[PDB]
Order: sequence, then structure tokens, then C-alpha cells
Amino acid sequence: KIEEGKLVIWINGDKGYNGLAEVGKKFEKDTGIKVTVEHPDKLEEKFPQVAATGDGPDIIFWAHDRFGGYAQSGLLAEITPDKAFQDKLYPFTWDAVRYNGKLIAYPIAVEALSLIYNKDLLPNPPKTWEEIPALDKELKAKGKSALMFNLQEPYFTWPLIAADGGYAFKYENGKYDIKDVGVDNAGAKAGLTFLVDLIKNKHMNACTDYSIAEAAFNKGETAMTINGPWAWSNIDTSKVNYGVTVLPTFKGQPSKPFVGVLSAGINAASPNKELAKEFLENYLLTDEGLEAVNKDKPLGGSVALKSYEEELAKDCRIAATMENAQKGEIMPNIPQMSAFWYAVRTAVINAASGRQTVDEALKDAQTRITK
Ligand SMILES: OC[C@H]1O[C@H](O[C@H]2[C@H](O)[C@@H](O)[C@@H](O)O[C@@H]2CO)[C@H](O)[C@@H](O)[C@@H]1O
Repeated sequence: KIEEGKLVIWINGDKGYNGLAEVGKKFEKDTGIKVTVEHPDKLEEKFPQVAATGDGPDIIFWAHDRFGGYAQSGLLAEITPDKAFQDKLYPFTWDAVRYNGKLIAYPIAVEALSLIYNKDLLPNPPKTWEEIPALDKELKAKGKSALMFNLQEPYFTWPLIAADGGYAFKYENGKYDIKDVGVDNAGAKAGLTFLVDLIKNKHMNACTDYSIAEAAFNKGETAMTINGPWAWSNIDTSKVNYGVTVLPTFKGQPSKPFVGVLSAGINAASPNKELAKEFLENYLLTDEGLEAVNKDKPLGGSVALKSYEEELAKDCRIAATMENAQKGEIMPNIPQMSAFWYAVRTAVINAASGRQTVDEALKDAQTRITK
């Protein structure tokens, strides 16, 4: 806990917390209410843990997909924007934070993975996954790799997994069927096999994680990596001429990255929910508030506020980003998403390392998720 009259906010490390802080200062300079910004590891896991006991931030930040389970655990306060306000933000982003019809978070920006490449190494990047092995053989013959991305977080290989068919939960009767899962279908099985084949054929290291991959690329070592706008910041700091473009197709099918929407939720244990309502609505969610943050680290192609969106809807990167988002699908926000992720994370890791075959991996995942 804390005490009404104050206000803490939590948000992930790859996000521009400093800019978020810069938004807090303006708030603390207008009403005295101090604004602290924290960013602890394994946030998606930590929040519910500490928020279970009744502790944590007044405002939590994270991709909408986790808000469903959080609201199922009575950890979130519903929010009540006026029909007019709802016009200030796109409806589909409101949908993203809508659980059981109710609204339990504020959408900020749409996120989606994109293909990022070294232009001095690839003036013309591969339009297909299938041409990466060769592409890596030419590059290897020069002490360089063709691609590297976080193989330890399922969110990153998922684009390839869904491309030819894989999916999380099927939507039906205006609702996600928690029993119909496409984690073990032909499509999913082929995407992952291509991943595992890349590794076994030594064009990728099953070991590669986030820190590792961000380095290989920023340091000119790898020709391509897969990531979201938030990562653009560090790549800007290095001397690397990069392009942000559409993900490579798999079997001619576009890659379908799972789309997220950065969201701000107000803890259920809210002694000052009304302070959060005015903060997020009249500060962070204004052209000035969003700008304050974006300059720190890119929020992504599209932001919830229509007014601010019109201003940056024209930028190769944003472009690439909004293109990968359409070829993809918005993540569900139901409680079972956590089970889904845990399962896919293990299946991918297991498959990549070889502890299980692709078939054993995905089947087991399919079993554990619908279990
Ligand atoms: O790896 C599964 C993981 O995917 C997503 O997490 C993303 C997040 O959406 C982004 O904002 C950024 O932080 O990268 C994360 C990947 O490490 C889901 O939102 C998350 O629930 C899930 O566990």
C-alpha cells in the first residue's frame, strides 16, 4: 500500500519509463502528488503475486493479454470513460482491454513485431523464411549470421508458428473457445519445424535470448533480428543503418505476429482510482503525454489516441509495424492466455534444445493448455 494523495506506476523495462516519469513530473508539478515509476523483472508474474497480498502500483502497465486473468482475480478496477472520450481512442483498442463487456484498463499503443535488418548487409532483405538458410551460408562465409531473435520468449517465434495455420484460441459465437486451441495443428507444427531445422542446421542458436540477440545485431554481427519498436532506441544508439520491414513469409503465407496493446490498469486496491482516472485521461493520454513518452522509446506504429496518431502515421518503421499488425491478429485477453504462453514457451524451448521433438512439444502444449 501507500496512501491516497500519492501515485506509483509500474511498466516493463523495454518501455520508456523515463519518458513516463517525465509525464509524472508535470503531474507532481500540478497537484503535488508525487509520481514514481518502477520496472521490476518478470513484471507480468510479479504484479499478480504482490497484488495478491494487496500490494503493488496504483497503475500497472503491460500488453492487454494479461489483463484478463488479472481482472478474473479481482485485481483491477473497472474504468468509466464517457462515450465522447471513447471517441478519442480507436474502438478496436478499447476492445483489447474489454473483459466481459467491461473495461478494466486504458489502451495506449498497438505493438507488433517487424523484420529489422542491416542495410549495409542486406539492401534487400529476404521476403521468405525459406531463403534464410542459404542467405546464412553466404553470410557465414564472412563471419556474420543471417538472423537472430529471442528464442526464449514464445512471443517471438509465434509469428512463424501462426503463419501457415497455428493459432491460440478459436473465436466463435462472439467469444474465445478455451477448448479449441491451434497449438498442435499442421500449421503450428510446420512453423516450429522450420525453426528447429534452422537450429539443427546451424543457422540459429537455440541458446539465443533477448540480451544476446539485441547485441549480435546492434554490433553488426547478425544481418537480421525480430523485435518491436521499443527496441529501436538502442539500435539508434549504435552505428547501424537498419530498415524495419514486413516479416518474411512462410510457405507464401505472411507471418502472423500476435498483436498487443500497451495498457494501463488501475489496481483493484484503489484508494485513489479517481486520481488515476484524471492522470491517464488528461495527461498521459493527450498529444503531449504520449509525445513525452514516445520520444523516450517508440510506442509503436499505432497509438490509441486518434489525434496523436494522425501525426506519426507516416514513417517507414511505423509503416512496417502497422503492416505486420494487420497480417497478424490481436491477442485474446482471456485468463487462459497465461497457460497458453507458459505451454508455448516450454514447447519452443524444448523443441529448439531437442529435449522433445516438435511433435511431442506441441502435442504436450496442446494437452496442457486445454487440460
Ligand atoms: O513471450 C510471451 C509473452 O508475449 C508477450 O509479451 C511481450 C509484450 O507483449 C511486449 O510488450 C514486450 O514486452 O515483449 C514481451 C515479450 O517478452 C505477452 O504480452 C506476454 O503476456 C507473454 O508472456
